Amino acid sequence: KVFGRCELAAAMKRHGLDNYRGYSLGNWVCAAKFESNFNTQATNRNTDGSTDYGILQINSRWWCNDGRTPGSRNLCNIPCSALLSSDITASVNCAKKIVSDGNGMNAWVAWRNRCKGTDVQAWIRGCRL
Ligand SMILES: O=C(O)c1cc(-n2cc(CO)nn2)cc(C(=O)O)n1
Ligand SMILES: O=C(O)c1cc(-n2cc(CO)nn2)cc(C(=O)O)n1
Ligand SMILES: O=C(O)c1cc(-n2cc(CO)nn2)cc(C(=O)O)n1
Ligand SMILES: O=C(O)c1cc(-n2cc(CO)nn2)cc(C(=O)O)n1
Ligand SMILES: [Cl-]
Ligand SMILES: [Cl-]
Ligand SMILES: [Cl-]
Ligand SMILES: [Cl-]
Ligand SMILES: [Cl-]
Ligand SMILES: [Cl-]
Ligand SMILES: [Eu+3]
Ligand SMILES: [Eu+3]
Ligand code: NA
Ligand code: NA
Repeated sequence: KVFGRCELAAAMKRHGLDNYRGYSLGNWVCAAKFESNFNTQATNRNTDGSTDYGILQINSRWWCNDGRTPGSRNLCNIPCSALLSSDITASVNCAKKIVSDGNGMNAWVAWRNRCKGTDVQAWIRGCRL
């Protein structure tokens, strides 16, 4: 599923990501735009042989099982394919664990380089939330 911007903002808010660990909703929407273009089916392979999955590009090296990242962990205790669903519940619940691990949203490279420090509220401007 390719979400619209406000559609995804509403879903993330309903799932409790607005201000989670102090990160306002616009930070999450910005991160998802540049990680996945709001496409739940996005996948990208990393240099180490892990893969990033879903709207927030969650990595199989640490967070989910894909069966092909030998030596990896599965700290969200989920198959990586759950992160590709049109329902973002699994991606949100796993993201909550990632952003709590000590490094905040720096875990997301696109957030660090394209969202951090910017006017992220612009990403939810005009939405009825
Ligand atoms: O493709 C776009 O740029 C786009 C698409 C949508 N979409 C809205 C929906 C709902 O059915 N799907 N895409 C919203 C926006 C926007 O708020 O700027 N922008
Ligand atoms: O209506 C929109 O949501 C929309 C429209 C355009 N359009 C761009 C052009 C060409 O000038 N026409 N609509 C771009 C975007 C976007 O980049 O999010 N979004
Ligand atoms: O917190 C992370 O997972 C993270 C943070 C950084 N950061 C690097 C800097 C400063 O240059 N800030 N976070 C890089 C990486 C990575 O290569 O996977 N990962
Ligand atoms: O006006 C639009 O169509 C629009 C504007 C932005 N904006 C994104 C930013 C952040 O720099 N400001 N407007 C995003 C989108 C979209 O994601 O579809 N769409
Ligand atoms: Cl929308
Ligand atoms: Cl915001
Ligand atoms: Cl594996
Ligand atoms: Cl393969
Ligand atoms: Cl599994
Ligand atoms: Cl933080
Ligand atoms: Eu648009
Ligand atoms: Eu990292
Ligand atoms: Na906000
Ligand atoms: Na699993």
